[PDB]
Amino acid sequence: NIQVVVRCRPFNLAERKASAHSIVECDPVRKEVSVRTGGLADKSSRKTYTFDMVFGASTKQIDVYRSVVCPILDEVIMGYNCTIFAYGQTGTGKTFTMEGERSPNEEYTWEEDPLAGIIPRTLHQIFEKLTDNGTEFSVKVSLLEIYNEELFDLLNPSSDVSERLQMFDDPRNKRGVIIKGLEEITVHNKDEVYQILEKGAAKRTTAATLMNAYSSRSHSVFSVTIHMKETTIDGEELVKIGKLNLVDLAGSENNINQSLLTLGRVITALVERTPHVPYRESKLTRILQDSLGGRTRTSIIATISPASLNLEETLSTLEYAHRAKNILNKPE
Ligand SMILES: Nc1ncnc2c1ncn2[C@@H]1O[C@H](COP(=O)(O)OP(=O)(O)O)[C@@H](O)[C@H]1O
Ligand SMILES: CCOC(=O)C1=C(C)NC(=S)N[C@H]1c1cccc(O)c1
Ligand SMILES: [Mg+2]
Repeated sequence: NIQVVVRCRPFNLAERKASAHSIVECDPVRKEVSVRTGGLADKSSRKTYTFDMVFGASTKQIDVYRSVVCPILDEVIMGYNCTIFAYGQTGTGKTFTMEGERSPNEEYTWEEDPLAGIIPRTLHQIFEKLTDNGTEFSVKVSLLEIYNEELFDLLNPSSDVSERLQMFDDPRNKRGVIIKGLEEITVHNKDEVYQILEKGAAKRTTAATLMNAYSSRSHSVFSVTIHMKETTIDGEELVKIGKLNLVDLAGSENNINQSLLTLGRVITALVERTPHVPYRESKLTRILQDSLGGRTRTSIIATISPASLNLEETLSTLEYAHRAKNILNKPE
């Protein structure tokens, strides 16, 4: 089964002043998420769900990485393909979890910033883990985004944010596709990571100015490919290639996101073991087909809010994530 975890965001200053009380309770020991759906103080009703891991509002970035990503990166380094999806309503922490932010007032360098998310921590760790273990390696990254079923390359420095990419089936891969023009940037060392990320961020700002609700309606796929070569004591070369897809999905809240709709239908088809799985019905599911009931080790981080105002969407997200737990994958 694929791994499904839940992360609740902490209250913001506005909610803090309103003396808001959380309707979400996370028990890491029991690995459960309990939501107050009604009831008055001394008695109420609740909805509880169990997941592989649960992270409360106070969970720090480093702990999400240690608990969820560390094991996944080790697998990527073993030469397997892995994917991590961030799913949930806009404003619940998908981007904070997948990307992170900078601590205010330049208190920390990017490498030591406690607010850094999965992407920067992962890139930094790859270089650390392969510092001198005898494995020669190269790291390449790409950032593909889907908006209104159109494809954009956020790491191409010479292309206009208006330029769309074309997708084709891979002749030498039945369930694979080729994204013509998608640029792969080589990360030569840890000291090249931040600037590369900043460039993509700058280009996304241009995208936001041009496309409506870009940050919430778009799907982003940040891919890291590690080509590795080991040489045995007898001179033989051992090759392994690991790939990690870090996906920040469009907000799940209740116009017409074909890829988001298709992702849900694919999950339903997989869990209900229906013969036909509609992978080809959206660009997102075609690109990530192997991550959904395929040979890629997949994990989903469902993000929720502690505010009573978001009760309906929170329950929807939990029900969606809990169902996804039934998806079966077959690693390499
Ligand atoms: N774990 C967290 N700790 C501190 N702040 C968080 C956390 N998660 C989310 N936030 C804050 O909550 C807001 C949620 O925004 P964001 O990450 O962009 O959500 P989304 O991508 O799901 O729309 C941001 O301002 C972010 O800084
Ligand atoms: C200009 C600020 O940029 C950022 O915060 C980030 C960018 C560009 N890209 C990603 S994936 N994550 C953010 C990030 C990167 C490194 C350390 C951090 O603490 C936060
Ligand atoms: Mg976001």
